[PDB]
Amino acid sequence: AVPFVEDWDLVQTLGGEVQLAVNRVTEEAVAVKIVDMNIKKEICINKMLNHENVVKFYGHRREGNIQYLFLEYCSGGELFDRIEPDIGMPEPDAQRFFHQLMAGVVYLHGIGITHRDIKPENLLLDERDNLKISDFGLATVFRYNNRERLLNKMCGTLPYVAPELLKRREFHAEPVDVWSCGIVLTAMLAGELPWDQPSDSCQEYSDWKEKKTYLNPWKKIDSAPLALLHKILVENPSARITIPDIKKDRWYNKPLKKGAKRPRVTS
Ligand SMILES: N#Cc1cnc(NC(=O)Nc2cc(-c3ccccc3)[nH]n2)cn1
Repeated sequence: AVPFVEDWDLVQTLGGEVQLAVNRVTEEAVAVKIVDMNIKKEICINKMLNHENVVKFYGHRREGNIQYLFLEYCSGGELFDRIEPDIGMPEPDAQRFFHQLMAGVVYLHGIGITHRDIKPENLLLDERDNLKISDFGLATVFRYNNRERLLNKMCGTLPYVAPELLKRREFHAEPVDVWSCGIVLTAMLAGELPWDQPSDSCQEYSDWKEKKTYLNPWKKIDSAPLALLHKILVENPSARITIPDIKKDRWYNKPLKKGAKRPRVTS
């Protein structure tokens, strides 16, 4: 209808490659994922998605052997850059980001999708610091026609992967995403990852199973969120807390965080 409304200028590299695109007419900002030929499954999964804590998918264009993915631009950047090394962030900010992460994950599991690579690099923030789950490149459908299929593929990032992925041939999808959410929560509250990987050979992982919480990173975390981490970072995935029970947790429901300060005057 309106000329040049389909034209986007690529103005900067955000993170294949991810570039910030600005509309020539409306000045609307979107993120364009350029993939030089996993991607067929990524587009298919992105077409199913519609939630306030999941990166929006606007559409895709194919120019020969190159795939263009038009995705939500999040001006707040990555959650990763809000974590101060060896410190973390204020507990009320981490609680709010954790609430929004749980809302995103509940939505994905509800439509039978597992992300499989939850980590602060894949959690983006909008202009109002709302968390958005990003990159469905490793995501897969674990429930179809109300039938659950057990996973067996090695996917993810070692410091965030659940121990069953390294020890068992097959495993349920949902406890794997719950575990990575617990590692994200640890990182937000301590500014450090507890272990290189969740194996008996890793001293830090053995110390946690022996409840040595007087050591780092656990010593930096208050007893209320630490009690929640004791229920998430459980080696047996069948005994691990589920998201309905995380929503009933005492720290999860603890009042800590004030709303965004809103302009006010006196007298
Ligand atoms: N896969 C994927 C993906 C990657 N990025 C997306 N959106 C986005 O806005 N990414 C982004 C934005 C920034 C950024 C960096 C510094 C300052 C402000 C924003 N980094 N990365 C959307 N989907």
